[PDB]
Amino acid sequence: ADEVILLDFWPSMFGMRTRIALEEKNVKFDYREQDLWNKSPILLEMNPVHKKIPVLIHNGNPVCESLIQIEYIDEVWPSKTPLLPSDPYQRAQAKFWGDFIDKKVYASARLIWGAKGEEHEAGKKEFIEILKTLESELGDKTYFGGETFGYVDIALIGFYSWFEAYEKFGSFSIEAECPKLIAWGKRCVERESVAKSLPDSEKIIKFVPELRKKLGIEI
Amino acid sequence: ADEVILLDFWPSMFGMRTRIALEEKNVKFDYREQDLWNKSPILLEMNPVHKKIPVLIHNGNPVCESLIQIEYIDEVWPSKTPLLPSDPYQRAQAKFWGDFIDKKVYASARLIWGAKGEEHEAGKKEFIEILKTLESELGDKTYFGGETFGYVDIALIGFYSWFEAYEKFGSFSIEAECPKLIAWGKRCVERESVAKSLPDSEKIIKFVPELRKKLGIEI
Ligand SMILES: N[C@@H](CCC(=O)N[C@@H](CSSC[C@H](NC(=O)CC[C@H](N)C(=O)O)C(=O)NCC(=O)O)C(=O)NCC(=O)O)C(=O)O
Ligand SMILES: N[C@@H](CCC(=O)N[C@@H](CSSC[C@H](NC(=O)CC[C@H](N)C(=O)O)C(=O)NCC(=O)O)C(=O)NCC(=O)O)C(=O)O
Repeated sequence: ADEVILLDFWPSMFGMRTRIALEEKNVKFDYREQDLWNKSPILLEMNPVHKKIPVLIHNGNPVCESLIQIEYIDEVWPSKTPLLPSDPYQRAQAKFWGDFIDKKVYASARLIWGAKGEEHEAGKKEFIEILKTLESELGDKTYFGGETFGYVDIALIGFYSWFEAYEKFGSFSIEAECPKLIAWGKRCVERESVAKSLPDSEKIIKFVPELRKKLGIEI
Repeated sequence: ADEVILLDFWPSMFGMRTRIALEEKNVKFDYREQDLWNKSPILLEMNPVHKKIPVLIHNGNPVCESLIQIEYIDEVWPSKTPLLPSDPYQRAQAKFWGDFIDKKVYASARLIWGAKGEEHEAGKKEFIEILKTLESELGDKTYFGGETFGYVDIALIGFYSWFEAYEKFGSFSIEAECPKLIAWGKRCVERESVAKSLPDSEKIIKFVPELRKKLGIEI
């Protein structure tokens, strides 16, 4: 009777964030796969402004934007170990890195599998620099959240599911460039929340050609 | 001791947010005008990732990104009413609208004063549609924050200082399109925090031609 619905699209690293946050809080939810090429009434009713997934619907009330949903989850299901720190400065730094990930990672990553030529190579270069900036922030910590798996980890880890695809389509190795970020990603995939929520990496690889066709990309 | 330094640029609607938040809290701060064409060592040290103003420096600790700074300010210093609601759902709605403003308003507004031709006319049209969306959200409420002036009001009000400029350089009338949004803006500029923080609309108009030259825009 506390009802939680998640409107989502399986390979979305953004939706993965809200799957993971929910699993971390042990919240039971109803996952509803959406067709973004034939948008459903419920998606169009719940996110009228942007018409995007994920949408988290809690007792009929929609919360849009994946990072906003992580924070809402953290506040509504509070725990001994919070996803966001209570210290205001440390909270602001977590928000900063979430904002950074939203601004930077996807746009460069998309040029790896979804473009060709000069644009593609410039996208690969920028994507690696962005990862190195994140790897420098992580430093020698277990998680971006320090000893605890937190907001920034959740913000980034959905992208990890696509790393095999980025390596394949960009003919390069992320482990060679960012070994510590790889070690971090392996650690996070050992968590139940993450292992449950991320699709298989090969499934993503298999889907890229179909996805390219659906997005009008000819490669 | 408590030291609050704000690295800023006078006509920035992003920096205006942080000025207004600090004034709502009655905080004593040191405002430090920055030359974005000859960036200072402090700006570069305090915002190494983006190298952008505003930067809020609290006892030597920097906080980057204007909306993040409003939230930090709200958590750190007391006021009669908070800038963000304590209800998680309302808080998430406020975040939603702040994110919407950051994603949409500037990119269209920039085409009004900073472009010519088809691009300019399309920018004016999109800017109007964005304002109408915002005006529908506001509805018949006194503030976006309902009865209390808050986060969303602060997120948008800096752009109000530029409306006379947008109408002049776009040869159009926002009041004709969005009268309730104009009423809102007039109401907010009566708040002492806002009146102290916004430049004179005329000072902005007088600056546009210089600003165009500095940005390499020929009009
Ligand atoms: N900030 C929101 C972002 C949520 C979001 O983007 N949701 C979309 C699906 S997540 S898969 C990544 C996405 N891809 C698409 O949107 C595919 C279709 C789109 N037409 C495209 O060409 O990319 C993406 O990030 N794309 C790039 C871009 O946005 O510039 C979604 O629901 N899309 C529906 C749509 O019609 O676009 C959050 O964090 O929640
Ligand atoms: N999200 C941050 C945004 C803070 C930010 O953009 N700060 C810049 C000053 S605010 S004035 C509007 C700004 N204009 C510029 O950046 C001028 C120079 C720029 N090179 C340009 O041509 O636009 C803006 O919004 N520009 C549009 C854009 O950035 O896409 C700032 O410090 N700029 C420094 C710079 O070198 O760019 C927040 O909310 O705080």
